[PDB]
Amino acid sequence: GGDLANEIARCTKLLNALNSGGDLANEIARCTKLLNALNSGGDLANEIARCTKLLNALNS
Repeated sequence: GGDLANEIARCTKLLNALNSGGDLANEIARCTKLLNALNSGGDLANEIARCTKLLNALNS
Protein backbone atom coordinates (compact mmCIF):
# COMPACT_ATOMS: atom_id res chain seq x y z
CA GLY A 1 0.00 0.00 0.00
CA GLY A 2 2.93 2.51 -0.20
CA ASP A 3 3.67 4.74 -3.14
CA LEU A 4 4.74 2.90 -6.33
CA ALA A 5 8.47 3.82 -6.12
CA ASN A 6 8.76 2.51 -2.56
CA GLU A 7 6.66 -0.61 -3.58
CA ILE A 8 8.92 -1.45 -6.59
CA ALA A 9 11.93 -1.17 -4.25
CA ARG A 10 10.31 -3.47 -1.66
CA CYS A 11 9.22 -5.94 -4.28
CA THR A 12 12.76 -6.11 -5.70
CA LYS A 13 14.13 -6.87 -2.20
CA LEU A 14 11.52 -9.60 -1.53
CA LEU A 15 12.25 -11.32 -4.90
CA ASN A 16 15.98 -11.38 -4.18
CA ALA A 17 15.38 -12.75 -0.66
CA LEU A 18 13.09 -15.47 -2.02
CA ASN A 19 15.55 -16.36 -4.80
CA SER A 20 18.20 -17.85 -2.45
CA GLY A 21 17.63 -21.22 -4.19
CA GLY A 22 17.34 -19.89 -7.78
CA ASP A 23 13.63 -20.58 -7.91
CA LEU A 24 12.70 -17.04 -9.20
CA ALA A 25 15.01 -16.81 -12.19
CA ASN A 26 12.33 -15.52 -14.62
CA GLU A 27 10.77 -13.12 -12.09
CA ILE A 28 14.15 -11.63 -11.21
CA ALA A 29 14.87 -11.13 -14.93
CA ARG A 30 11.48 -9.42 -15.49
CA CYS A 31 12.19 -7.26 -12.47
CA THR A 32 15.70 -6.34 -13.55
CA LYS A 33 14.47 -5.52 -17.06
CA LEU A 34 11.78 -3.18 -15.72
CA LEU A 35 14.22 -1.57 -13.32
CA ASN A 36 16.57 -0.91 -16.26
CA ALA A 37 13.87 0.00 -18.84
CA LEU A 38 14.86 3.69 -19.11
CA ASN A 39 18.44 2.50 -20.23
CA SER A 40 17.63 -0.64 -22.22
CA GLY A 41 15.49 0.85 -25.03
CA GLY A 42 12.55 -1.16 -23.67
CA ASP A 43 8.87 -0.22 -23.82
CA LEU A 44 8.47 0.91 -20.15
CA ALA A 45 4.63 0.93 -20.33
CA ASN A 46 4.39 -2.55 -21.83
CA GLU A 47 6.90 -3.98 -19.32
CA ILE A 48 5.10 -2.40 -16.38
CA ALA A 49 1.78 -3.86 -17.76
CA ARG A 50 3.22 -7.37 -17.87
CA CYS A 51 4.89 -7.08 -14.42
CA THR A 52 1.78 -5.46 -12.71
CA LYS A 53 0.43 -8.81 -11.51
CA LEU A 54 3.61 -9.40 -9.43
CA LEU A 55 3.63 -5.89 -7.95
CA ASN A 56 -0.04 -6.28 -7.11
CA ALA A 57 0.58 -9.60 -5.36
CA LEU A 58 3.24 -8.18 -3.08
CA ASN A 59 1.89 -4.54 -2.66
CA SER A 60 1.93 -3.19 0.90
